Amino acid sequence: IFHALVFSYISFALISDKRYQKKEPLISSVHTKVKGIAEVKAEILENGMKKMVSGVFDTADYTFPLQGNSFFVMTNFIKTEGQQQGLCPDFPTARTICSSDRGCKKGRMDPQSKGIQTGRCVVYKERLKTCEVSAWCPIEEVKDAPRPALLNSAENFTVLIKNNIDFPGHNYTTRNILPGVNITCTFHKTQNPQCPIFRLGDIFQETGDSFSDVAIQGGIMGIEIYWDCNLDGWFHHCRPKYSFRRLDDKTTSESLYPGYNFRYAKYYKENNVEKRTLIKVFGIRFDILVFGTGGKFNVIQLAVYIGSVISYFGLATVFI
Amino acid sequence: IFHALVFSYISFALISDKRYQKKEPLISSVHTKVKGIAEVKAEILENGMKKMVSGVFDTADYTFPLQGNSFFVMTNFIKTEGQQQGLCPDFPTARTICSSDRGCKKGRMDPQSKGIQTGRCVVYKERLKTCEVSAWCPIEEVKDAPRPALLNSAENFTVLIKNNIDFPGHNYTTRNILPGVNITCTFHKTQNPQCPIFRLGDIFQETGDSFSDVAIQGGIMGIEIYWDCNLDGWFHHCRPKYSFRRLDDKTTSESLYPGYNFRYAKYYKENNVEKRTLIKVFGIRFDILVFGTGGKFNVIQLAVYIGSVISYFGLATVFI
Amino acid sequence: IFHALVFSYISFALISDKRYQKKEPLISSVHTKVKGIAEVKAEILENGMKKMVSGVFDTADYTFPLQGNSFFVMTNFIKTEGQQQGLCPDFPTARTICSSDRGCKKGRMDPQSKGIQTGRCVVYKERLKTCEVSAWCPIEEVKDAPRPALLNSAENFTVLIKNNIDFPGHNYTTRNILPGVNITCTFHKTQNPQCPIFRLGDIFQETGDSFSDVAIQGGIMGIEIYWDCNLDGWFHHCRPKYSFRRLDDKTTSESLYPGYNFRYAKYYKENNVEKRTLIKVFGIRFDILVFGTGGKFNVIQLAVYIGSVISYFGLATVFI
Ligand SMILES: *[C@@H]1O[C@H](CO)[C@@H](O[C@@H]2O[C@H](CO)[C@@H](O)[C@H](O)[C@H]2NC(C)=O)[C@H](O)[C@H]1NC(C)=O
Ligand SMILES: *[C@@H]1O[C@H](CO)[C@@H](O[C@@H]2O[C@H](CO)[C@@H](O)[C@H](O)[C@H]2NC(C)=O)[C@H](O)[C@H]1NC(C)=O
Ligand SMILES: *[C@@H]1O[C@H](CO)[C@@H](O[C@@H]2O[C@H](CO)[C@@H](O)[C@H](O)[C@H]2NC(C)=O)[C@H](O)[C@H]1NC(C)=O
Ligand SMILES: C[C@@H](N/C(=N/c1cccc2ncccc12)NC#N)c1ccccc1
Ligand SMILES: C[C@@H](N/C(=N/c1cccc2ncccc12)NC#N)c1ccccc1
Ligand SMILES: C[C@@H](N/C(=N/c1cccc2ncccc12)NC#N)c1ccccc1
Ligand SMILES: *[C@@H]1O[C@H](CO)[C@@H](O)[C@H](O)[C@H]1NC(C)=O
Ligand SMILES: *[C@@H]1O[C@H](CO)[C@@H](O)[C@H](O)[C@H]1NC(C)=O
Ligand SMILES: *[C@@H]1O[C@H](CO)[C@@H](O)[C@H](O)[C@H]1NC(C)=O
Ligand SMILES: *[C@@H]1O[C@H](CO)[C@@H](O)[C@H](O)[C@H]1NC(C)=O
Ligand SMILES: *[C@@H]1O[C@H](CO)[C@@H](O)[C@H](O)[C@H]1NC(C)=O
Ligand SMILES: *[C@@H]1O[C@H](CO)[C@@H](O)[C@H](O)[C@H]1NC(C)=O
Repeated sequence: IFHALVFSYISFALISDKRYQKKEPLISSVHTKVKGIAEVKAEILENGMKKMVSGVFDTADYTFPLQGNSFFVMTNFIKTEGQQQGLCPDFPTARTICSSDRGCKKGRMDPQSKGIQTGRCVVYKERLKTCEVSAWCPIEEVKDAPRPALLNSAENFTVLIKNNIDFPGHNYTTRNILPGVNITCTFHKTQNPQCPIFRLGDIFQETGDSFSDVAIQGGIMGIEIYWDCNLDGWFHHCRPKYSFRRLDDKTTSESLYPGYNFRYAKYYKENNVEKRTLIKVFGIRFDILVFGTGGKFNVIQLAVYIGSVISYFGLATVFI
Repeated sequence: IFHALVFSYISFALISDKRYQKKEPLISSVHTKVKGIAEVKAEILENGMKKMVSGVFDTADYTFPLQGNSFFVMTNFIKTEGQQQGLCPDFPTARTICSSDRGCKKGRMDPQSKGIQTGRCVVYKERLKTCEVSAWCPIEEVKDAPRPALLNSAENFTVLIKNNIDFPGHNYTTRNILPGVNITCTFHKTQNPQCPIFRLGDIFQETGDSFSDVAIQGGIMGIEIYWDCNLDGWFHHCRPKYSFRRLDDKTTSESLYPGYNFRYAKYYKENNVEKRTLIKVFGIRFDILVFGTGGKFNVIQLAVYIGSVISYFGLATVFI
Repeated sequence: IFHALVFSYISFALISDKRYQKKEPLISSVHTKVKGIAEVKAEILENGMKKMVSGVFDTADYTFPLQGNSFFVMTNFIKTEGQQQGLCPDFPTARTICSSDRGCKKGRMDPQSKGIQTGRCVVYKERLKTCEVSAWCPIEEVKDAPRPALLNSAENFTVLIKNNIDFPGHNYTTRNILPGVNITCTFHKTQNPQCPIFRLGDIFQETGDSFSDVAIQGGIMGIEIYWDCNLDGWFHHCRPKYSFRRLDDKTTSESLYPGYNFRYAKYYKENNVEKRTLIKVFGIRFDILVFGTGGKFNVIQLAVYIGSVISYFGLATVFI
C-alpha cells in the first residue's frame, strides 16, 4: 500500500524534476538596435559662468554597438574643452589647497588628482591657492553632474534585442524572435511578454528604480533572458522569460565611485598645438544575461534514476 | 545469463557515457589577429551625383580589437560628410512627405527619422516637400548599400584565433595552439582541421552562405570551438573542434533591421563650426563561441553509478 | 561492523561532496574603475632621427571602459603621424627589397605588407630599393617597441573591481563588496584577500612574470574570481577567491604575433588633404573570469543519493 505510494511519489519526482531528460547548457549570441533621439536645451555652469547646452543627439551621439552582451546609453555629460599638455594649478579640493610651497612636493601623485605635481603652490582664483601640476590643462572641474540629466529623454528610447541560442549536444538552434510575429509592439509584463521591443523607462519601472535618478549619475541595469527548454515531443516548450534586475550597487559613496561614468577623450590640433577635449560621460549600461537549460530524454539517465529508485524499493520493503 | 549481459551493458553505459569521470565546465579566453588589406575603386551616387570612392583599407581602417569574444570586419559603407547641428528638411520617405504645414507637428519624433520636427512643411528638391526637422544637417540619405560591397575583398582576409582554456577544479590549463606547430597553414575541414588560421570566405563556404551577399548589408557569423577533454591516463584527448554557424536571422524585412550595420560618428570643427561625419557601417561580426567539458575519474561518481547499478542487479534478479 | 563503517564512509562522501545540495551555475557582471597616471619622458628614434617623447597620460589617454568582462591598459606605443593615401616605397624588409622592376608585380599583397604593390621598384633610402605600394603613406616602420616601455609606471596603476553575482534558480543575489567595508586597502594574498583594490605590479608578481617585460610588447593577463557558495543555514559561506593567471602564450615568435598590440587610427584633415595617424598600441589586457557554483539542499538529490547508497547496502551485505 504505502510502497506503491512511495513509487508513485518517486515517479512524480521523476516527471517534475525531468530526470528522464538530459540537461545541456545554452549557447547565446545577442544583437541589439537602439532607436530614439533626444533634444537637449539646458543651462550648465562652467567655471562659474552660466552657459547654454543645446544640441540634438541621435544614435551615433549617445551609443555604440554592443560588445560582450552589453550596450550603453549615455544620459548625462560634463564637457571640458581645450585641454593641452602643460602646467596648471589643480582644481580646489580639500586635498589640493596649499598654504605655501612646502605643501606641494614635486612628483607627487594623488588618486583624485589627474596630474603630477611640480612642487609649487600657486593661485587658482583670487587668493585661493592650489598645488601646481603637470597634466592636461586646465584640469576638469570637481563638479556634480547636471541636476536634470541632459539626456533625460533616454527613458523613452527603445532597445530591440535579437537573441540566438544553440544546444550543440542536442543539435538544436532557435532564435528569440519567431518568424511571422508582429514586431510593432512594446514589451509588457502581461500584455506582450514575448515582444522583444523594450522601453528603458519600462525596464526601470519593473525593477522599481526611477530612471531619472539613475540617469543623473549613471548606473548598470541588467536584462535577464531565461530559457526553460523541453525537447521530447510528448511535451514541448522553449521560449524566453524576460526579467529585469538593477546590477549596480547603489552605494552613493564618494570613495567607491558610484554610478556609471567614464572619461572619454577627443584629440585634435589647434594653432599648431596638440589639444584634447575631455568628456565625462554618465549613462546606463545594460547587460544582457542569457541563461538556459535544455533537456532531452536520455536512456542512461532514466536507467540511473530507476537504479536509485529500485534500491529505495527493496530497502523500503525492509523498513516496513 | 541475461543478468551478466545486463551488467556488461550497464558497464558499457558507464564507459561510453564516462560516468566514472567528473565533468567540469571550461574556461575560455580568446585573442584574434586579423591580417589582410583591401583596395577600393567604386562609383557611388551621392544626392543624385555620381562619385568615385577610391582608397586603400588596412587593419586599422576596417576593424578594431576584439571585445567579448567577438570581432568585427567592415565590408560596406555609406559615408555622409559635413553634418552640423541645424534645421533641414527630412529626407523624402512615405512617412516624411508633407502636403502643407498641417502635416508637420512641432516636436514630433519618428522611429525612422533622425530629427525632431519644427512643425513646418518645406521643399527638399523641386516641388517635393518634406517636414522640416532639427538635427544633424543634412539628413543621411535613405539609400541602399552599394550593390557590390566596397570591401568585397573581405572574404580573402585571414583571422588568427588563439584560445586559452582552463579547468580550475582539475587545475589543468591548455591553449588552442600546441607548441612547435607549423603555423603557416589555412584551415580546412579535412586537410588542416587543427590549423587556427581561418579565411572568411572559407568560413562562409562551410556554412553555405555566399560571402558577398552577406557583405553587402552585413551579418553575424559564429565560430564555434568544441573541447571534448578526457583526463585519465588510460585514455586522453583534449583538442578543439572548429565548426561554423551563421548567427544572424536573415529576415530581410525593413521592420526588423536586417543584416549588421551601425552609425559611426567622426566629429571635427570647420570654419569655427562644430561638424560631424556620419558613416553607416556594414560588416560581418564574428562571435567566437567556446564550450567544453572536462572529465576526470571521481571515486564518488563511480561509486554512485555502482550504487544505481547494483539495485538494478537485485531488482533484475527479482524480475526473472 | 564493516557495514556500518561503509555507511559512515558513504555519508562522509555525502557531506564532503555536498550531494544533499543542488548545484547551480553562477551569473556574473563586472564593473572596473582604473585609477592612476603616468608621466612619459623618453627618447625614441623615428626614421633614424632621435626624438623626445614627453607627455602626461591619464585615464582617458591609456584605457577605455571594460567590455566583455575585460579591460585594457596601454603600456607602450609607436606613433606614426601624417599618413595620407598615396604611393610610397614599402619599408625595407627581407621580403620588400627589390633589385629591379621584375621583383615587383602590380596588385601583389603580402601578409606583412600594408599596401598593394604597383609593380615598380623604387628607392627608399640611398641606393636601397623597395617595391612601390599604394596605401597610407608613408608606411609605418618595421621597428621594435621602445626598450623601456614608455608607460613603465603602469604597474603602479590601481584597478577597482566590483562583481555582482546571481543564482536565478535559488533566487539569491550578492555582490563582490560587502556593505560597510574599509575600501581603502591594497589587495594582498594574506593581508587583504577580500580587498577588491588591485595593483597591476602585485598581480604580475603573484603569477611570477615581470611587469616590465610584458609591458614592452604587451600581454594578456587574467584575473580569476572563484565563488564557492553554500546556501543551507547549518553552514554558510559565499565569498570570492581571487587568483591570477597569465593568459598569453609567451611564444616570442615573429610568425605568431607575440604579445598584445593593435593598430589604432586617428583620422584628420590637413591642408585640404585626408590624413591619418597610425598608433601601434602595446598594452596588457586583463580578462576578469568569474566562475561559481551554488549549492542548496534539494530533497530529490538527497533521496537519489540515498537510492544509490541503499543498493550498496544490500549488495554490500551480499558481498560479506
Ligand atoms: C517620453 O515621451 C512622452 C510622450 O511622448 C512624454 O510625455 C509627454 O510630454 C509632453 C511634453 O514633453 C506632454 O505634452 C504630454 O502630455 C506628455 N504625455 C504623456 C503621456 O506623458 C514624456 O515627457 C517623455 N519623457 C521624457 C523623460 O522626456
Ligand atoms: C581573393 O583572392 C583571389 C586570389 O588572390 C582572387 O582570385 C583571383 O582574382 C584575380 C583578379 O582579381 C584573377 O586574375 C585570378 O585569376 C583569380 N584567381 C583565383 C584563383 O580566383 C579573388 O578574386 C579574391 N576575392 C575577392 C572577393 O576579391
Ligand atoms: C611605483 O611607485 C613607487 C613609489 O611611488 C616607485 O618607487 C620609488 O621610486 C622613486 C623614484 O621614481 C624613488 O625615489 C623611491 O625611493 C622608490 N620607492 C620605492 C619603495 O621603490 C616605483 O619606481 C614606481 N614604479 C615604476 C615602474 O615607476
Ligand atoms: C561617440 C561619443 N558621442 C558623442 N556625442 C556628442 C555629440 C555632440 C555633442 C556632445 N557633447 C557632449 C558629449 C557628447 C556629445 N561625442 C564624442 N566624442 C560617445 C557616445 C556614447 C558613449 C561615449 C561616447
Ligand atoms: C576606425 C573606423 N574606420 C574607418 N575606416 C576608413 C578609412 C578611410 C576612409 C573610410 N571611409 C568610409 C568608412 C571608413 C573609412 N573610418 C572612421 N572613422 C572603423 C573601423 C571598423 C569599424 C567601424 C569603424
Ligand atoms: C584613446 C586612445 N589614447 C590615446 N592616448 C594618447 C594621448 C596623447 C598622446 C599619445 N601618443 C601615443 C599614443 C597615445 C597617446 N591616443 C589616441 N588616439 C587609446 C587609449 C587606450 C587604448 C587605445 C587607444
Ligand atoms: C542537426 O540536425 C539537422 C536536421 O536535419 C541536420 O541537417 C544537421 O546535419 C544536424 N547537425 C549535425 C552536426 O549533425
Ligand atoms: C500589430 O498589433 C497592433 C496592435 O497593438 C495592430 O494595431 C497592428 O496592426 C499589428 N500589425 C500587423 C502587421 O498586424
Ligand atoms: C596545478 O598543478 C601544478 C602541477 O605541478 C602545480 O604546480 C600547481 O601548484 C597546481 N595549482 C594549484 C592551485 O594547486
Ligand atoms: C608548413 O607546411 C607547408 C606545407 O603546406 C610547407 O611548405 C612548409 O615548409 C611548412 N613549414 C615548416 C616551417 O616546416
Ligand atoms: C526572491 O526572494 C525575495 C526575498 O523576499 C523576494 O522578495 C523575491 O520576490 C524573490 N524573487 C522571486 C522571483 O520570487
Ligand atoms: C582602513 O584601514 C587602514 C589600515 O590599513 C586604516 O589606517 C584606515 O583608517 C581604515 N579606514 C577606516 C575608514 O577605518
